[PDB]
Amino acid sequence: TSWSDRLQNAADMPANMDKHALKKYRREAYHRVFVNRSLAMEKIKCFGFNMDYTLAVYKSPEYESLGFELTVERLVSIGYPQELLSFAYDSTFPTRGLVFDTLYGNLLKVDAYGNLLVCAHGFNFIRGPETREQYPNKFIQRDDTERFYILNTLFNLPETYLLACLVDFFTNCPRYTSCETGFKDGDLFMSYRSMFQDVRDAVDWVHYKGSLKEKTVENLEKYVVKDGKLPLLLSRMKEVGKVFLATNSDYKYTDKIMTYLFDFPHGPKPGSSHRPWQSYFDLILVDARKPLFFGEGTVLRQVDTKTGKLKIGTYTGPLQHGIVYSGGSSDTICDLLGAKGKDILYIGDHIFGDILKSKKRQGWRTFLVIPELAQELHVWTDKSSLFEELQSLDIQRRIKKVTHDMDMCYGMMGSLFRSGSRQTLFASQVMRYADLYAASFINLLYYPFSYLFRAAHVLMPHES
Amino acid sequence: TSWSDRLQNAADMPANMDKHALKKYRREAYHRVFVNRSLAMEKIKCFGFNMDYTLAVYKSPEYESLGFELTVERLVSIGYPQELLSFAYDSTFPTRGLVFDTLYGNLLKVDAYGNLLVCAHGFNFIRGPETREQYPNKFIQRDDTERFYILNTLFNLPETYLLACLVDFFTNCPRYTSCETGFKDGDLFMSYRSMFQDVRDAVDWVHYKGSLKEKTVENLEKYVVKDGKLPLLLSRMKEVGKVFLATNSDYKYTDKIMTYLFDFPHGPKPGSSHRPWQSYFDLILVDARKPLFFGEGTVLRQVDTKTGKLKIGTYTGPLQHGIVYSGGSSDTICDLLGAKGKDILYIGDHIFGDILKSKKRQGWRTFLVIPELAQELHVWTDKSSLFEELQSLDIQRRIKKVTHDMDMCYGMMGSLFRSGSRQTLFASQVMRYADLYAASFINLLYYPFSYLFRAAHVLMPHES
Amino acid sequence: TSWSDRLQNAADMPANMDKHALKKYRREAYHRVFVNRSLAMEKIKCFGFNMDYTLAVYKSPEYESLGFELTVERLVSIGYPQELLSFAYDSTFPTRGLVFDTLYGNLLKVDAYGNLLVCAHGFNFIRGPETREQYPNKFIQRDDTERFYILNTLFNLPETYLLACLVDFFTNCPRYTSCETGFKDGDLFMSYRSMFQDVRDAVDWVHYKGSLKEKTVENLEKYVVKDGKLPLLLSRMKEVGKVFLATNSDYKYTDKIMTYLFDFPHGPKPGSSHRPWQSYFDLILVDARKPLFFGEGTVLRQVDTKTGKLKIGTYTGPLQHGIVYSGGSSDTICDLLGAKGKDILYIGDHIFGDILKSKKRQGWRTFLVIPELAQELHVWTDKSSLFEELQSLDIQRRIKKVTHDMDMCYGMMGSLFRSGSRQTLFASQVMRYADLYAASFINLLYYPFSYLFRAAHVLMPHES
Amino acid sequence: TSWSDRLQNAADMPANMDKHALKKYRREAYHRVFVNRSLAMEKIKCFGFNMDYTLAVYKSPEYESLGFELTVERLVSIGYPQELLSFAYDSTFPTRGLVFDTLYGNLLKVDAYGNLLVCAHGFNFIRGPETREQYPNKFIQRDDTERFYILNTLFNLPETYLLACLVDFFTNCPRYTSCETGFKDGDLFMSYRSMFQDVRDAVDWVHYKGSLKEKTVENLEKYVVKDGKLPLLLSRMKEVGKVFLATNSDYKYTDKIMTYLFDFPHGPKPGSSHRPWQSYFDLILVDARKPLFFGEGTVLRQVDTKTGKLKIGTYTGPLQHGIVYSGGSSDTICDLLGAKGKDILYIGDHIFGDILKSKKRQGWRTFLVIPELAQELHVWTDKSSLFEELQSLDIQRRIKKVTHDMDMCYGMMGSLFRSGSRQTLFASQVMRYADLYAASFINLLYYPFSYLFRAAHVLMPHES
Repeated sequence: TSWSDRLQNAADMPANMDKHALKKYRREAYHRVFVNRSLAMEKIKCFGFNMDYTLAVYKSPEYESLGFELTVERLVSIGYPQELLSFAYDSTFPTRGLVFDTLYGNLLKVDAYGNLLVCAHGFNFIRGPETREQYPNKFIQRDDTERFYILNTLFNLPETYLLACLVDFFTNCPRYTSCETGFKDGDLFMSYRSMFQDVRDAVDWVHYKGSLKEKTVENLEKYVVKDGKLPLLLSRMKEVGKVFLATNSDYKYTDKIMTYLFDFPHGPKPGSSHRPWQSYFDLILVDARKPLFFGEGTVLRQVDTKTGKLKIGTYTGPLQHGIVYSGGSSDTICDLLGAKGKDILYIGDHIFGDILKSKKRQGWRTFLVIPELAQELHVWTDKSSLFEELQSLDIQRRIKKVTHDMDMCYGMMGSLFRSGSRQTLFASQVMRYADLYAASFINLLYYPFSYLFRAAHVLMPHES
Repeated sequence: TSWSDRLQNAADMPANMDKHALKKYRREAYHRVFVNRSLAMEKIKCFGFNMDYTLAVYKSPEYESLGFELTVERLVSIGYPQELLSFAYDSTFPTRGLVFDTLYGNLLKVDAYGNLLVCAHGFNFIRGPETREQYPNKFIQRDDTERFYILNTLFNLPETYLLACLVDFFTNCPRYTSCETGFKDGDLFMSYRSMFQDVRDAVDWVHYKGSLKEKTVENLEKYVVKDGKLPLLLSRMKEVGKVFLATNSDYKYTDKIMTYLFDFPHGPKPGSSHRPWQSYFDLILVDARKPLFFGEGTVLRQVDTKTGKLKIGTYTGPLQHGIVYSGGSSDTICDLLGAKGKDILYIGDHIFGDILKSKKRQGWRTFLVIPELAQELHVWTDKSSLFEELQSLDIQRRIKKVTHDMDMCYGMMGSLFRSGSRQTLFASQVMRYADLYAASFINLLYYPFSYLFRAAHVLMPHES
Repeated sequence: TSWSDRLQNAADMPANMDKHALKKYRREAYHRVFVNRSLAMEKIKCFGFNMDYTLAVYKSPEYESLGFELTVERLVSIGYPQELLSFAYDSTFPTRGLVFDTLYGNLLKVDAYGNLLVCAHGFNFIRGPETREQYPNKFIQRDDTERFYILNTLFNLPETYLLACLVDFFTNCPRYTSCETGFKDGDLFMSYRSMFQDVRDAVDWVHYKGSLKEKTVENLEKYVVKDGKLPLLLSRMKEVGKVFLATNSDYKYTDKIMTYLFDFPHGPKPGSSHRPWQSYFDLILVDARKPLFFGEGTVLRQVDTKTGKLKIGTYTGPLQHGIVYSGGSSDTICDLLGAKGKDILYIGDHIFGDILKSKKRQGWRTFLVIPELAQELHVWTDKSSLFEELQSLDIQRRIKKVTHDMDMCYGMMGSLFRSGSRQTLFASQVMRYADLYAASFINLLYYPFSYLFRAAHVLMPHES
Repeated sequence: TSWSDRLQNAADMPANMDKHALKKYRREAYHRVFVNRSLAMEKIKCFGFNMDYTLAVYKSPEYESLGFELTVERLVSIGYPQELLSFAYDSTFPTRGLVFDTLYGNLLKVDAYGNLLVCAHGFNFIRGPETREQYPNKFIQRDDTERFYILNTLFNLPETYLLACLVDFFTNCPRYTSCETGFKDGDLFMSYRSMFQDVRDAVDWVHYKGSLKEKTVENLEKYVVKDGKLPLLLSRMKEVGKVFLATNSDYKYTDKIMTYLFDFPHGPKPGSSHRPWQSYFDLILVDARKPLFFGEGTVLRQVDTKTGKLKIGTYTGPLQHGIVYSGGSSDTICDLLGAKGKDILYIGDHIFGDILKSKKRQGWRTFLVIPELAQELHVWTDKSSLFEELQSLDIQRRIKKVTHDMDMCYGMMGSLFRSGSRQTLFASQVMRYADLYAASFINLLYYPFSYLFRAAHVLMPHES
């Protein structure tokens, strides 16, 4: 059962908007919105969205496997060995948020302070004492971005697994000699760093010059979750405020995806006339170039929605009905919608490019969609006995074993949010920058128009 | 009663090292070490120190007033008007950690997300609605370091007050015309930014070319707290590990200050022979240039301790008894003491340059000394009824009034750690980067050699 | 008669290697090598080449017109108006080396000191007094590379004309309003700068993602000059030294072009067996990335010449027979050929990326190929009476008229080397950085193996 | 006979302003203005000056020796060995414009292309073949400013000699071991680079915090050339245009120096009333911060000429009589004097900071003062037989000997302008960027108000 199976199962349900049903529905962990900082929904005047893995939730593991296959094909096309074609995407290996160390070719799971929680070289998991040879303080400086790449996004899940596949392959292939920082093949030396660069280049190519989008839009039922409650929630948001889209994708792809997301024989509710997806938005902006978008951005352009090309020139006019923007900056949104940052709830899936940056640079309110939570919540509740035992032991060898047993329930790289009793960097960033979070933003449907999301005030140790 | 009065009162007490007395002493809030993250003291192999406001605690408000007077004199010397000489340092106005906005000339108290908690233009406190003209989202981007300067250090306390004095003076002096971003005097325009730059320049000059150090070392009993328990604690640290000094100050000043700090007719305990301050340290390093020290640092030099000058050349030798280093980097300490970062407890007063940077760049364990806590703890316990009422009301106009009444007990700029129920940026940084903290590191004396400092594990909302 | 007609006419001639014929041939201006600094050919141990417009001389105006058409088609494809399709390349307008001012949309011909010699807005040539409104000192700061782009290369000739076409078109099209820095079309504003950026982007796209190379290699007799004396000269160079190729082009294109350049039924001389082009080179390097090549360069790779793809890994081996390199740096050449810079004569057509940079960064000896000189020499000798009259007048209105009459013989933008008696920036750079220069490097064939190219010593005014 | 003796000898002469005497006087090489590019004096509307070594010509070798002594004293004060005190400035060693190579500790004389003409390690002159070990191509990349420092200014003459003294001293002192890149003293290693940095720091300190200015202004007759014709020339310039001062020095020093330069019992001519130096200038600007001055500069300030301090604020007013400016940019001059660049003749001694930068960045006309030419002209004419023989030989061992014999007449580092028949970088920069040049700008006195300075037009080799 993948997290997208859970999402699609809930997506298939019709909305029962009886007040008592909603209040009961939201109490269930899977339909709940979780709260890091208090947020009064009545103060929100604009609801903003990205598209990928928020509105358009790509099905798992089908989409990751497609991106993996095309990335492998691209690497082989540029001269990587044929054996790469025998790889096959394995969703049980990668957890999101791992750090690839380009010096030693390791995938690392770290806490918020750069402490090592898991270390794998290829598919070999390196235990604590053996990591000290390469990591004498069991620690990395995360912000050394020349050395470390943090595989933060759901789009990074295939390349997370591919990196481990490649290290595994070159390590065990007799044509190559394993060295500390790469692989030697006679008069050729491939460092883990140049390997990583090829992989990054190939992933980028697949998404922006290859056939990934084309293969996606030709079989949208295979690749994209569809939920009839999406138009209902957006229509209700538009009754009490403004709704905008700000996506890094271009207009042609956005139009294809959004048209599918709204392709029902009805509008917001069953029995209502169907409405075009654009009608649900007060402002539509593509080619956003987040996170640069939240600083100086790029020049504001207008999409010719007939041809899908940009009109020539910087757009200097006002917000018009039916206009579609390209580029610009977050100030564009604020000026055109007459909003200040704390009036905006921005709903995204990119912990860095959507949530961290809109919070820190603009003071927007933030809703982080975490698709894997749809399944991790089930593992967390089903295996709570493991965690509680671990808590009790905390109050050594038994600790490591329960930690391992708990973690393996999530996959070979453990929970997105912890390893045993130790929280991941990703978990710490969710708590710090996401005001609200959930497996899907659809869970906002089950809360009244002026709900007060509440979180406990924080006290320092000397204040307790 | 200043915080240094509290510190000096505790400093005057002799150490009762009876186990039961210590356990009772540490229970009292004023002699306690507070814990943000668990720390097993038996794992610490090296204890590191800065000097200023950690070993050498400068008396308040005498030292701030001295630095204020010399800074004013420097500004007048370069052509600021004579009326500056009528200013007098007022310790009730500044709270540490305020942000000077060089665009509009305001001192701001903000939370961790850049939200405005207090705004003062000169000595005029600007209420919420009036701040929206300059701060439409009641928000600043803290990391716009061209515009905002965060007055983070105890050395910044005089210039915090001086900035408000200057804005107040120019605003109310008839020779000048107040403008949005500065003051006009006929054909001269002084922006708040250039004013701020002059003040910064003058503070730097006073500390490094003026008479501040000279005036300090000629009356050390007036300006520096002295505690006979300092040699005792350091001697006990040296019994179980290594002890090092890493200060930004130069050797001549360090020697004068440290000699005074150890100038008792005895050594670690009464009745013992006096020992030179250097004998308490396995490694002494001056001109550290933190925070650069925790990255590439500077070249390692050797101090000629006879002349107080640097020997010519990069020092390439080993750790020798009696050698004093200059410059280098944190890797110097680790290599020479054979330590890894998590073996080190570094004790400092600079939330950024000592604690944040040693944690994030090197994974050192951290102890933050917060001198003002020595008094803020008394206000917190004496006025707990105010905070509890505020907590109860949280569960509008009454809220603002109790908030104001609570805050004014700390000074015109409120507590270092909060305004009402809202935590400051400074408080959030203490919690995030200081593993331990206290009004003085001397409180470590009251804990056994292998104490386990404990903090509760953190859980995400969906895990609760 | 284009300069490539002249080159092809000389290329059709067989080589008469009788000593007396050669000495007579080289005396003629069209077959001469011109000398800025003395160079003893016997000291040259390596002869280096780029490919484009040196070995592969593209025919004019056919090649410029092809690149122009494809660039226009690309701009229309991205949304420029259909009227662009009515443009047609006009070789009489552009002279190489003009500066496009992106602020005011002008093409400028300047001297070495940034003084304006010619100014055209579209096809309107702006006389001296009218240029002072935009250029108060009749001067530009050439190195303000954010504002000025110097159209230095033969590849820039189509975009030189296209920029003037576009300014002309938008200026005279009623849908647009002309402004100081661009064109307004209702709520769209296209600055000359963003227009220029589109043009640059389109030129780059045409060369590296469009069909330019494909259209070139499918009709090489139309697009590329072919000379049976090329293998003869290279074979004679290899008898007395080493020969290398260092091109920015990739291997697949280089192989197609070079195979055509050597496709005769004979080798170096008529009657000799044909030899593959690679056999003429001691070292072959593609993807050179000049000018970066002459600093740190890029990592050295090996071309798999069977597949045309790069082998995986950095190449760490020695110079091997038949190996083809990719990337690297100029130090690669020096180390593998055992040469120092002054042992190398590097023959190129890029005044900046080939000649200036190899001279200034490495002290290579330099030979600049200037294809247009093949025709400009004819204009210079045929119209010498105009220049001599101008010289005599110099020793006002008559001066301007003779200047105009002289310049128009070269085209609407005058000689590459001067306007009247004033030398261009390009001329000054040739003299400063090109040790030798000629319309074709083939003119080296007509000089003996150890010729001493001589230039007069320079004296300062006070030394004369 | 130093060049300042020559200057002072001519300075002692009264001005004979009879037209025929002037025309005869200017024909003599020593009173001539030399011309690199034609300049019509009637087009000049503003005459601009720096002060140091233009208006205030410091006497040689007294001033160099003073700066040398104070720099040595500063180095000893910071811990360099006592033997430095036995050094004594020797004007026969340094020639201006040498390059210190901080990697290998050599002084190099180079041509415009970075080719080695002279190489000295300490006082050991390294012959051609031996330089190839460190300089395999007998070539340096001058613009590698991390490695090479070009000792361009007359202020650099003492540190040129001091660098050679230090390398010589450490090389021959038994306490130190000579290494390729520095000196080892047990556990200390001093690289030539850190040595160079100390020297630079000490020179800067001596000029801006030490006693150099103080010692200069207390004995101005010893240290500064004085010429009664200076007020005459400036007064005549003011009759036909505007006159401005733009100096890097501060106002207090400028006032002391300029007051001395004008301290005669008369004004422009004998018998006329004395006038204050300021009255000779339409615009006075100090703290210019050239070369930054010729780009964005610094904010414009006003000097309070009563106190010598800056008024507080940016000066926003107009040009007023008696106002003195500080900072600003070259656009300040142009706007306030209503001038364009080619209307300005700027007279300076800094080949880079005055002449190169005003030419390249602003298109100013330029006059370079070269004080040493006052003597080098005498050597050039007295030893012309040596140069002519060298010219004849050029048309091997005899060549080297005549080259050495010629060069030694100028000093151990040869002529500022050449070594034998090879021109220096400095000579090439004079020709390229100085429109006019002379040993003193006073030679402009001997030319009529609207003289046309003429230089021959330049022709390319193919145009001859």
